Amino acid sequence: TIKPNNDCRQVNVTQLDGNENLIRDFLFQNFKEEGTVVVGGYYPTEVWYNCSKTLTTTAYAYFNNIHAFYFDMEAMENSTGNARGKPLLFHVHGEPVSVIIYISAYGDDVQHRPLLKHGLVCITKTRNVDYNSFTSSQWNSICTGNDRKVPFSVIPTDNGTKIYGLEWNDELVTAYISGRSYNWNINNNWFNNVTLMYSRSSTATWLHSAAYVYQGVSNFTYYKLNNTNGLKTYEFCEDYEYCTGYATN
Ligand SMILES: *[C@@H]1O[C@H](CO[C@@H]2O[C@@H](C)[C@@H](O)[C@@H](O)[C@@H]2O)[C@@H](O[C@@H]2O[C@H](CO)[C@@H](O)[C@H](O)[C@H]2NC(C)=O)[C@H](O)[C@H]1NC(C)=O
Ligand SMILES: *[C@@H]1O[C@H](CO)[C@@H](O[C@@H]2O[C@H](CO)[C@@H](O)[C@H](O)[C@H]2NC(C)=O)[C@H](O)[C@H]1NC(C)=O
Ligand SMILES: *[C@@H]1O[C@H](CO)[C@@H](O[C@@H]2O[C@H](CO)[C@@H](O)[C@H](O)[C@H]2NC(C)=O)[C@H](O)[C@H]1NC(C)=O
Ligand SMILES: *[C@@H]1O[C@H](CO)[C@@H](O[C@@H]2O[C@H](CO)[C@@H](O)[C@H](O)[C@H]2NC(C)=O)[C@H](O)[C@H]1NC(C)=O
Ligand SMILES: *[C@@H]1O[C@H](CO)[C@@H](O)[C@H](O)[C@H]1NC(C)=O
Ligand SMILES: *[C@@H]1O[C@H](CO)[C@@H](O)[C@H](O)[C@H]1NC(C)=O
Ligand SMILES: *[C@@H]1O[C@H](CO)[C@@H](O)[C@H](O)[C@H]1NC(C)=O
Repeated sequence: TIKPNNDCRQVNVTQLDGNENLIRDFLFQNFKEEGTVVVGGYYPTEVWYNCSKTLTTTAYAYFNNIHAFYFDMEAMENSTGNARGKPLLFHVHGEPVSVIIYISAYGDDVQHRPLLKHGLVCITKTRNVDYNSFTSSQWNSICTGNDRKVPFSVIPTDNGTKIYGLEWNDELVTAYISGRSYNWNINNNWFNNVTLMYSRSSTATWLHSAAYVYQGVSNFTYYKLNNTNGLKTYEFCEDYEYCTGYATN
């Protein structure tokens, strides 16, 4: 879904440290009973992207025509206490309202940042956003003015074993964090693309590293979920005309 670039590579997300059950626990969020069902939606696939760059130059990645965006992180150091995070910024476009999601770095050292709340949501109406000023200034002056600022705490205790994500339609926005989903009723004209900043220089809130893998989802996917005697398994469905009736009946 990305515009082609030389700094982005493909990885198998489940074949990583701590991601043994990253996607299974996401698919089994709603089907908590025993038996077999079929679930359909903009669910993540096996192959994700890991964009990185050796040099310390601000880089970008562009995702075109996507209806969902998911990412996963590594385990934060000293997760039981003063956890030190890793940075990541991405912007979901739209009119008249767009959303900037920023995960700052470091721990209980960033000035005027609430303790153990590494995540920031900036709901904005401004058209052109300067990312250098956003990721190079102090936290108190990052998202100010007439924009809406919502700090939030990513979970350091999960050790990066939970998937983070976002999905948007013309009438609802769903945010998946920890093992929960939160809804937002808003009428905005989404452009269905995301601009991701994955590499920059070290600054007041940014730390040069690569600890995230991301994926944009554009297609509808159907999974067969089978829960037998506590053993939970999922499989891809190929027959589209058969799984649309299996998920509805
Ligand atoms: C790992 O973090 C712990 C806990 O951090 C403390 O509690 C957090 C919730 C937050 O308020 C932090 O700012 C706190 O520091 C650290 O334990 C502290 O260690 C210092 C060492 O000088 C000690 O003075 C404090 O009393 C300790 N606090 C507690 C609550 O026990 C610990 O040092 C960190 N480990 C490493 C290796 O950095
Ligand atoms: C995301 O998609 C939007 C779709 O609106 C793109 O913005 C439009 O780009 C076209 C290019 O021909 C312009 O004609 C429109 O005026 C733009 N609309 C705006 C700016 O509201 C946007 O460029 C895309 N962003 C990407 C690919 O990063
Ligand atoms: C994405 O791929 C990059 C490749 O650059 C990985 O970077 C490696 O990170 C480790 C741990 O810090 C370093 O020791 C290696 O030297 C890096 N590899 C290089 C520079 O080629 C990065 O870990 C990957 N991101 C993940 C798996 O989340
Ligand atoms: C869900 O998984 C279970 C295994 O836990 C499958 O159970 C099999 O059922 C067949 C048909 O009765 C038996 O012959 C096999 O011995 C069972 N397998 C095991 C390992 O016990 C069950 O079929 C699966 N459901 C679907 C729809 O594939
Ligand atoms: C994922 O694993 C499969 C099976 O081994 C392999 O063919 C594929 O290349 C892997 N994808 C990667 C390494 O991006
Ligand atoms: C995360 O790891 C820590 C030790 O590093 C452990 O105490 C904690 O239970 C782990 N959390 C999960 C969800 O596995
Ligand atoms: C997504 O669906 C399109 C048709 O809309 C198809 O051509 C394409 O192969 C699909 N991509 C993936 C990754 O499944």
